[PDB]
Amino acid sequence: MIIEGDGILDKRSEDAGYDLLAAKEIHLLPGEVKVIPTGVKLMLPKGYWGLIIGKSSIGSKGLDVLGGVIDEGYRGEIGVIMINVSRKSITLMERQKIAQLIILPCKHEVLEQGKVVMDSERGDNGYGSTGVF
Amino acid sequence: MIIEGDGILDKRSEDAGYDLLAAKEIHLLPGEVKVIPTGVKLMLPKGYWGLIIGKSSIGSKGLDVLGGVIDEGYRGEIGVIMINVSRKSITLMERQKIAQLIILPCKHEVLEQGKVVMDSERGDNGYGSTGVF
Amino acid sequence: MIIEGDGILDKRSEDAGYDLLAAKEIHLLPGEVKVIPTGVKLMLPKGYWGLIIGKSSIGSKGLDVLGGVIDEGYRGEIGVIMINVSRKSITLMERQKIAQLIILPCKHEVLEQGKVVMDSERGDNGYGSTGVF
Ligand SMILES: [Mg+2]
Repeated sequence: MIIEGDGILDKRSEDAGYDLLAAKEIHLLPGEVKVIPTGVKLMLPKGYWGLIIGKSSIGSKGLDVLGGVIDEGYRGEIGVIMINVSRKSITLMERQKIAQLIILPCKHEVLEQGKVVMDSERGDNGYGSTGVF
Repeated sequence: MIIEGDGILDKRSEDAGYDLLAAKEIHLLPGEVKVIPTGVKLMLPKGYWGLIIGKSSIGSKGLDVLGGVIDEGYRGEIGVIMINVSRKSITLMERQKIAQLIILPCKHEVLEQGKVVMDSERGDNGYGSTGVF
Repeated sequence: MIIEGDGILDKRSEDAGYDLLAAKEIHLLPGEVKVIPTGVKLMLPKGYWGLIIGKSSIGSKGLDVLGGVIDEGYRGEIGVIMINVSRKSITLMERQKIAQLIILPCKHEVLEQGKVVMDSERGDNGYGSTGVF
C-alpha cells in the first residue's frame, strides 16, 4: 500500500491495524472535539476501506474516536476525530499513538426499492430481544 | 440489495458506506440518548452484516453513534442510536444525513471450550505493550 | 474457534456477533472509564481479528465502548473498555450482556513510502463534501 507522510506505522501479520500518530501537539478542552491531523495520505486497495478505531491506552483516558470511515477513493490527509470526555483538558503529544487503521473490505451494491420479506427467525425484533440475560 | 423506505442513499463504488437519513425531526437534550429512526428496512446479503458508524460532519458536532450492529436476519426498521455529548441541545432535521451503513462479512463459528495455547509473539500482552511511543 | 472462560455466547448464523458478558459486578461512576473483564480468552482464525462493538440495550443507557480491537495474536483476557456518559452511577451485573464480538478479516500489507496520485473522483475532498443534504 502506497502511503505519504510519517504518521502511520507498520504492524505485524498477527495484528489487525496500523498505529496512527498525531502530526502535531494537540490540546483538547473538556467536552471538545477536534480533527487530529496525522499527516498521512494513502491509496487503499481497490474494494477496501479504512476504519479508524481507538486504542486501549488512549481510550481508557477519556478520549473517544468519532466517525472513522476512510473511503477507498480518499486522497487527502487522514484526520482522527477525537472528543475529550473528561472534565479536564488533555494534551496529545506530537507523534503520540492516537488511533488504529484497519483495512476492511466493503460490498458495493445498488439499492433496489422492493418489499422486505419476513423470511427470518427474528424478522421484526430488536433492542433487547433476549433480555439482559 | 432490497431496501424499503427512503432513508438511505446509493453510494459510488469507491465509497465505503451508504448515507443514512433521519426519518423525522429529532431533538436531543444535553447528554441524552435517542434511537433516531431512519424509516429503512433491508435484506442484507447472506453472510454479511451492516455496521452503523458515524460521519465526519455530525461527529465533529458532539454527536456519537452507539451500538451499530445490524444483523443479517434483521427485518425491522434501522435505528441510529445517537448520544448528544455537548452541554447544549441539538436538533437533527428530517432527511439530514446522520450516519453511514457499511456492508461487512462476518464469520460464523461454533465455540469450542478448549485450551488457549501461548503460540504467539504477544500472547498475554495488552493495554499499552509498546508504550505511548 | 477455541475459547476459554464462560463470558461469551454462541450466536445463530444470521447474527453478526457474539454476546460478551461481564465477569463480575462492575460499578461505573459518572464519566468514569473501566476495563470490564469478560473472563474470556480465545484463538481467532488466522487472518481475522475481533471487533468489540456495543449492543442496543446498554448503548441507550448512556454507556459506550472504547477501543475494541482484538488482535489475531492476542492470547490474554478480553476486556471491554466502557465509559459511563450519564451524570449518575451505573452498575453492570455479573454475566450481564455488555458488548458484541464480531469476527472480521483484516488485510496485511507493507507500507511503501511513495507518491499519492490524484487518480480519483473525490481525491482531496472530505469533511462534508456533499453538504448536510
Ligand atoms: Mg462511541
